[PDB]
Amino acid sequence: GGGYHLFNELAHSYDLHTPPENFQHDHAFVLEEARSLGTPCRLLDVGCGTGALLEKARNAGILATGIDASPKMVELAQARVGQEAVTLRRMEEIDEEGAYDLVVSLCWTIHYSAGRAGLLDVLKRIHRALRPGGRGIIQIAHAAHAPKRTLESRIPGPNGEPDDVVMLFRFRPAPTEEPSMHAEYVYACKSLNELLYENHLLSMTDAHAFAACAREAGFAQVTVYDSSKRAPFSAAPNPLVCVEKAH
Ligand SMILES: Nc1ncnc2c1ncn2[C@@H]1O[C@H](CSCC[C@H](N)C(=O)O)[C@@H](O)[C@H]1O
Repeated sequence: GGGYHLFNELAHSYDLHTPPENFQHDHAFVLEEARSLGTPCRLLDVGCGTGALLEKARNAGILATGIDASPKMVELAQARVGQEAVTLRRMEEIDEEGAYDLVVSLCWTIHYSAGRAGLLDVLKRIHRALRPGGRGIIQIAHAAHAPKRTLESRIPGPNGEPDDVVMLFRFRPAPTEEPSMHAEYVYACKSLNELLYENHLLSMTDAHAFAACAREAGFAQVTVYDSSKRAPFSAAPNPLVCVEKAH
């Protein structure tokens, strides 16, 4: 999961190519949910990347900690929020028992689980890691709503060279038994003579299939929002799944 080059050599570049509004709205949603859980709030960010959300959460008074399977992400996150709040650790290793009030997994981290069996294992570990009444926020990929185009992002190079850096990206459902998606990334920095291609296999990229899996993992309540706006799921390619553990 954390071994893909996108999250290692290109970890900092991953951040630069993520639209700012995407970060601001989803992070605000998380902080809103933390408030609705009371004070203090113990939060685990599963796949925290460079730790932007952990910073916002900790600045808001949340007892936020994170895990990521990428060594380069952990290093970047620890530089932002210190060493004790971030751990190199796979979501498949989660073994806490009731330690958190809110578990968050944004930006499709959960689909790096190995198939449905892997997803169910991780969701059950997340379920066990939450207190009774605790909640989870999982951002998923609904592959059937993926853009039907190869997308492109251009940004200036290390010394301001215009369009020196390009990413092309393609998301398509795979013809598999279980709903899954091939997420293809191409990275190029022309001035530095860098060219990377990489094909991420993402498992259970279907909002209805994911919700049913969340139920099977033990969550009493499961809600799918179209976005941080909290509208009902309709056409979003990256809806938000909110789950609650029974009392
Ligand atoms: N099995 C796994 N366990 C923990 N983290 C994983 C993982 N597989 C992939 N990841 C991590 O999940 C991230 C997916 S992209 C991260 C962006 C996301 N918006 C965020 O919260 O930061 C990467 O940092 C990658 O290293």
